[PDB]
Amino acid sequence: KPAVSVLTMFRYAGWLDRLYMLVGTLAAIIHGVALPLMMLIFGDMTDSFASVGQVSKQSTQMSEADKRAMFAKLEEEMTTYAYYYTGIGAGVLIVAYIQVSFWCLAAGRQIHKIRQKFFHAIMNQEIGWFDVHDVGELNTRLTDDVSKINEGIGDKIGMFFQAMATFFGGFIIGFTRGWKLTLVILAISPVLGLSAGIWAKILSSFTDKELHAYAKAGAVAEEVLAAIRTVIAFGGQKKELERYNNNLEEAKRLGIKKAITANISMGAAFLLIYASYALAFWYGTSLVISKEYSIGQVLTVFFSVLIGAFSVGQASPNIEAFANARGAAYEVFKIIDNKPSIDSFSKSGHKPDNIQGNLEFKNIHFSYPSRKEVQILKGLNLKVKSGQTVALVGNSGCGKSTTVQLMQRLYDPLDGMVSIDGQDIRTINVRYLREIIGVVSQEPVLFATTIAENIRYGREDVTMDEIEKAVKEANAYDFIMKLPHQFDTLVGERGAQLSGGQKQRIAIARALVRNPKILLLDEATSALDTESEAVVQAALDKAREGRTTIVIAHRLSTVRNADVIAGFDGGVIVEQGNHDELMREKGIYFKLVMTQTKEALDEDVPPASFWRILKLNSTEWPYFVVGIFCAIINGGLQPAFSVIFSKVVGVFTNGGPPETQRQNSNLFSLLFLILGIISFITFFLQGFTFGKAGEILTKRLRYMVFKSMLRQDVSWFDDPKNTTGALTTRLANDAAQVKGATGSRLAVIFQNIANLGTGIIISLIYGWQLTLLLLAIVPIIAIAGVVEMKMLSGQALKDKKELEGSGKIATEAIENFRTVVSLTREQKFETMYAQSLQIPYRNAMKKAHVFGITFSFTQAMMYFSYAACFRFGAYLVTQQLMTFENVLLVFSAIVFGAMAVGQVSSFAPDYAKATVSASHIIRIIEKTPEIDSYSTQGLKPNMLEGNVQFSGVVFNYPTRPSIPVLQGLSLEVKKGQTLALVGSSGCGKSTVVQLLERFYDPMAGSVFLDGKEIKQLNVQWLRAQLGIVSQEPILFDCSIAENIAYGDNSRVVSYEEIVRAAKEANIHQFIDSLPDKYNTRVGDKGTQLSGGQKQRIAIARALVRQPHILLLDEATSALDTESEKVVQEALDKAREGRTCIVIAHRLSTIQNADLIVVIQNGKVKEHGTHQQLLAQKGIYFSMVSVQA
Ligand SMILES: CC(C)[C@H]1NC(=O)c2c[se]c(n2)[C@@H](C(C)C)NC(=O)c2c[se]c(n2)[C@@H](C(C)C)NC(=O)c2c[se]c1n2
Repeated sequence: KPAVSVLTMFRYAGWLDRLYMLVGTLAAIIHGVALPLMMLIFGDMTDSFASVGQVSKQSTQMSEADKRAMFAKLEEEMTTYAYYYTGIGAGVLIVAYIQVSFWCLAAGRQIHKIRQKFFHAIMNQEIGWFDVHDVGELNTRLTDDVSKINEGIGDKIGMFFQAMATFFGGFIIGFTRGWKLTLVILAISPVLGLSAGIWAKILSSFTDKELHAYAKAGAVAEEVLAAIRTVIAFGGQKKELERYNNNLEEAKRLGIKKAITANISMGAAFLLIYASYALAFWYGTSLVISKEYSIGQVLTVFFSVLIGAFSVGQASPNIEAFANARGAAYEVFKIIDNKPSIDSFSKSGHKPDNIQGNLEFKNIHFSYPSRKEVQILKGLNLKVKSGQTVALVGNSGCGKSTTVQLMQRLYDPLDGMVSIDGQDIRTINVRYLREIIGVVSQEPVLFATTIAENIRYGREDVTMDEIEKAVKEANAYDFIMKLPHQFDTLVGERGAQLSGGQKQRIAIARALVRNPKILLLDEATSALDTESEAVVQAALDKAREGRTTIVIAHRLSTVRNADVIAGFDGGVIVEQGNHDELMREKGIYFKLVMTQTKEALDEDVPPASFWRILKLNSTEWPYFVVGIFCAIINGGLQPAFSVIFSKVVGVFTNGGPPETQRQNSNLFSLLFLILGIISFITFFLQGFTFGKAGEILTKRLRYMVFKSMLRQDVSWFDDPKNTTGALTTRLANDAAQVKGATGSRLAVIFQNIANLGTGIIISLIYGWQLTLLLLAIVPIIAIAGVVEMKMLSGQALKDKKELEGSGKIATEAIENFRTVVSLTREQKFETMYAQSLQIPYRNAMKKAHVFGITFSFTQAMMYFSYAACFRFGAYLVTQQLMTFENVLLVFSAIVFGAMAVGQVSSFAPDYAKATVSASHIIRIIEKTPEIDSYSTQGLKPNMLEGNVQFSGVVFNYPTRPSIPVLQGLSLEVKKGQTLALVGSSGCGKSTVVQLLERFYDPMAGSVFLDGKEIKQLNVQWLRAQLGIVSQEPILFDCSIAENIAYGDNSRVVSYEEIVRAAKEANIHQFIDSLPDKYNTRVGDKGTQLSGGQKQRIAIARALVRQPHILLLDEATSALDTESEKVVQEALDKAREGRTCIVIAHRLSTIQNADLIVVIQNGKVKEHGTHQQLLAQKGIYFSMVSVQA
């Protein structure tokens, strides 16, 4: 993974930028050391109560002389301590504000220049750059990687400096207040980073082991869902459900262990930090009895050091974000500092005023940049006279268009030069070159705007009248005037789709507006019907007037009208001259003449479900029974801590017998380690309870889910929201993550309710007014912590949604770069981009201010809470209300308990994502279809007749109830006789075949099989005797024997049936010939096969079940040569003794059908045999008159 040097990355910072960064950092530093200072002052705070405990404990000394020496003293000390606390907080809001605000600000101002110059840089690149690069990922880079470099030069490093300042502040205050104790805790430190480092490796080892564990089930997942039509059709749903399941109980069982080890990692962590508490206090409290360190000093150094330690942990992601931001900056700066071979942005060449129009190509050697290994043009020589129209032909290779591509100077020749007049094409400016060179591509292209605007892109300073005149010059003024909104009619990608002819003509106009003296036409008529081709070529011929025109077309019809015809054989131009010369010399030209004669949309729709998801995991009560109790223990573990902590310093603040200062000390210290042991117990237990639970739940769930998917109708997979990828992804992620809402959430809610629950009881007994103040302050800060992540993500989305206005412009400007570059106007697109950017950049100032005041609002009262609680608490302890130890206890319980619930909320997966990803699962499983293939109901007679009779039956697709497909068409087919379907196109060609297979339910009307209605029969048994062959047959990545045997399920197929079904489909010859026999895998993972052979296998497939009904629907549209003959020959011998329904567009193998049905609109307007309908001179006579 690459990265830019740090200095190079802030290259686009300036005066004010460097200023903002420096001031910001300076604020970050002082914000950082604020917390350790708060710790020192905390120690200096406890050291004062320590003196008022011991005196008032032992016996009695002075009743009237204590209120003056103690009560009046502590008020006088807390009146200054309050100033210290509140002071530091009041400063903190300011310094935090400057920090976040300024960093965010400067960052934004840099990014703004970065994205723009990135866009400009992409545009500056020549097409040779676009050839070797993927425009798809480049387009995404402009949004994702610039956003990625935005994060990591802003708030993140502000919080990095703050974090490091908290580190050094903590260690400095530590060493300044305490020498020994700091070295103690730091001596404990290297066993934590050694532990967090090995346990991270263990969890990451099984994590990458899961990816390629379940992938063996995802393979048979995507394979099924992709081939689903043939699956339901061949009813292999059972064998496929099983085949899927057999790869589940080997991939998540691997995950059980990982869940376990993860929990053990967390447990070990708590064990070791609790151990550090035990040891640290065991040393410090024994250090205060020898009256070396005070009690408050122990706290000062312990807190400051621990805080400075965790500061790095909270500095780690902030420096990681800076890191990978440099990695992104590498790609972007690369493009910006890159000046291409052709610029193409500033004039450096001449601008001829003649301007003539004489073309010349002298000794052109050129090969494409993508493949330097294959040379294209070798000594290309070709001159073109003024106004003379020259055509290119020969069917050599890309060379043709390459010449055209060389002409607008897209590429530059390897050897030789392309000269216009007496000057080379490189000795002239490139902008001006392409302004005087028009071009019409093989595929037209229009930008999402108005026709008028699409024209403007050819020339900006054109009046409406000029636009009109130009439109007329392209024979486009007719249909455009017919458009509803005239010239303001929308076009392009989204809105008002046009025909290829119209779209192309508009482009002819666009080019014509430039008034070029040279006109290039690369397959302009190509990919167009014979009717539009007339008008298009008509405009073109009138556009070749007064202009020097080179033209390449696949159709030699419009070629003979040129002045010079040039032929291409290999890399050189061999035959050149008039039409008659090339006809007379019988060249390549003559030979050709004779040879040619959804992510958001998904998550939005489901409502629900409040805690019903748990009912899914409910199948295993015990794991949860142990889990909940364990969770309550691990939860009550935290309140215990804050109690025992308050008891450590309590015995050194409330005095008492000095002889009992040690006896107590060592008790509590050791007890902490005890509190550690049980903490490693709970997590070891939890990882066996919930950990297993959600995993079993996962496996099981997927099974159910997958089964559910196979139950659905075919109408559900046609639904635009359910694709094989989205379904397999739904299966791979949301099915696993459901566990989040089951065990883990119970664990969290119980650890929380135990912690804050029991903890609030304790703090309520040890304090009335103080606890009531704390249960007031803490929730208020907690609400702020929510609002913090509300206005953060909230205005994070608002910024992106106003950034799509740019994203569109960029995207359109990139995917059609090769187009715009020929119309120049790249700078016009840049200007559009900036005009789109000017609005969210203006909202970056207010943005920074907002992040500022929000962050500072949260951060400010985080110290004011200390100030309030300790002031009020001091007010308590000083007066008759007791005591200090109780103040510290209440504080610790409620506050650090409240932080504890934060950590517990952060552990488990996100409940929101869990629930929404669960709802899809519960809806998918509980989804009852119209057509059920699992039902064990149905007739199943003894009659092997098979008569198909559609009566009435009007149908329309559920996906799109617009222009119904079947308007109640009717027909009938008897046994043996085969039907034929003829029409303009599909619908309802395929629809009928699909209805017999029962893929849909017609709104009104019925379809009868034999004497019974279809809906009365068994769904599966109906498809048990229905054979089906689509246009593009698919096989399974298993094997051939299984593929053939896949036709008939719920039975042992064996060698006999397969060889018998192979020999009659005429595929047996191809099997022994290619090593080895039947064991081969198809396809893509094994030996590839041509469509012919694969389809033959697909026939031998449908033939195994001995179907009395074959459904043939546009079987072979892509089969050529003598491969289509043997296929249909193999078909003909299996069409006897079976009812068949054939659909073809060939119209040459329908002449021998028994019945031929001409379906038009939504009904049958012609029926009978071939010659019968032929003598009818209806629509069948006009449809068969195109066979010449
Ligand atoms: C250190 C920071 C990560 C962070 N710790 C936690 O957010 C946390 C989440 Se569970 C937990 N801590 C447990 C647990 C670690 C045993 N410890 C306590 O409940 C506890 C009772 Se007294 C006390 N801490 C003192 C300390 C210094 C004795 N801590 C602080 O003044 C302090 C200010 Se921020 C912060 N700590």
